[PDB]
Amino acid sequence: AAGLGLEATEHPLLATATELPDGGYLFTGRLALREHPWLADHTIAGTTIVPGTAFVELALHAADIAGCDEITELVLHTPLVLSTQSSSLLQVAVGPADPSGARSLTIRSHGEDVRLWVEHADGSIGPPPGGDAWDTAGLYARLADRGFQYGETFRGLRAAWSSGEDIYADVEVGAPASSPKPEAFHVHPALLDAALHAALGPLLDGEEGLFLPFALRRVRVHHSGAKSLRVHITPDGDKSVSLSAVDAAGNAVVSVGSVALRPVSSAQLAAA
Amino acid sequence: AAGLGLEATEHPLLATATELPDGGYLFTGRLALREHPWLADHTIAGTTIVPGTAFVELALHAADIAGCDEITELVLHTPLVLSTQSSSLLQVAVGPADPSGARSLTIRSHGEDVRLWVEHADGSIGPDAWDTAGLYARLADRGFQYGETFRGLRAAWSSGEDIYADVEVGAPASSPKPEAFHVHPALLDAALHAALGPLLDGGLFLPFALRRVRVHHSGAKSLRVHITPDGDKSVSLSAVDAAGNAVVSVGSVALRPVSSAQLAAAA
Repeated sequence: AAGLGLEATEHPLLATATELPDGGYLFTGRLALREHPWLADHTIAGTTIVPGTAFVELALHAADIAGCDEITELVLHTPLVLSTQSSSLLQVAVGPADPSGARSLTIRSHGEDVRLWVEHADGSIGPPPGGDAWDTAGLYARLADRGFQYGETFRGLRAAWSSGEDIYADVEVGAPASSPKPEAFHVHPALLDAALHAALGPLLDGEEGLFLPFALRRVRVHHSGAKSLRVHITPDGDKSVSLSAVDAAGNAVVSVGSVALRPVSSAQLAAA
Repeated sequence: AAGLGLEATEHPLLATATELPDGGYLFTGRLALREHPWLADHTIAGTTIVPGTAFVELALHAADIAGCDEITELVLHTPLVLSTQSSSLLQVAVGPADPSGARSLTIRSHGEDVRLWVEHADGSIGPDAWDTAGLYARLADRGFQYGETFRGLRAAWSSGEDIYADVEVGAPASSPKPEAFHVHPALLDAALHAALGPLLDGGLFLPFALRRVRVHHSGAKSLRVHITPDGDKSVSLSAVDAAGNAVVSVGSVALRPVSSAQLAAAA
């Protein structure tokens, strides 16, 4: 990294971080399924793709290095498809600060011997009683039948109850010995994704096909490295939920103003 | 480079090139005297510093990658001091294009385990026979300690206010080949050694500002150079290669005094 004229960063998905003269930042890394076999456990209708929560994690790292408290808003566009035969240059770009302190943010990649960048995300950064217990293995079976083919690392929903319109979930990182440890991330993408698996129950209930995250608002992490979470999920309008989470000692870890889901065609994914 | 998530570039002083989402570019490289011993031959008053013409070269590479014909203006500020015990992260940043196609350019560095960037240059890009060994001896006595790679002025004549110079890269096997550069910094710098002659008769003088640098063919191995005055301590120049093809021209080069104390401060 120094050998190429750049400053290193410590993160499981990014190798470099540099502040540019205009006050913006660039982060870069190599993304290959062979170096990150845990990502193989996030497969949707036959296609292995970087989860939305991983793009969230990347933005959290940028937020942290640039001094911002919040991902204000993030929207996902074209997916990033991983396979064992391929590998991608991955980049996060952050603009300079507004007078209010807000910065644009973008995440993009391209195949190792391909020229054209593909934009996967953009957005901005700146300033339990009497509830019916769920059969979570049963939830994962039904999700699998719809195309959510979560391998061991992404089957992190251990337990769940609902009361009224709300859901409470215990999540943990599935198959620990098979990812980088959750202590190495702002929030392990499998942990945060497993927190959404519960929400998929009611949200898919009388629905045809697949629904994935496409937009998040007000993501604020208060402590990095949580290994597990107790999660309060509440509805937020149609196909949206919000959530709030403490760790096993009750310290507040992360909150999400809003996560919006949308229908995706499996054929679009096979194409990407 | 690919291993860190970046696109490589082929250049002797830069390892990477990336286009940023805003249409700007970033180039990076590591700069260590131990990997580039030819740069030890550019020493001024005891302090080894990257020559002005190397900053010009860096801009030329940026210009080329970004589709600009010309360095419109370039100004040097703090020098970049090299030593055998040190190494610098080097960075060239280019802004997005104007409607006219003009882009800002900045060059900066910082020591490998130091936090603060130092800006070395900024600007914009867009659309009678002489005894030369005698010249070098006098220049050495004043503090211009050019080693072999930078003693590239082979011959020179003046007529009227104008100067004509044959330059080559000194000690070729000890720098990267001139083919690998837009214009080998030693070649271009030797072209200025001649202009130091008349100037230093009326301390130490280095380039501080350049205007309208356009290269017409990259990779020249030697040059015949026409130098003309352009106001006081400024010259302009024009250069063809050994076959008479036009290689490079410079609207203006301004020189300024530098004190060994300023150099110690930069170190």
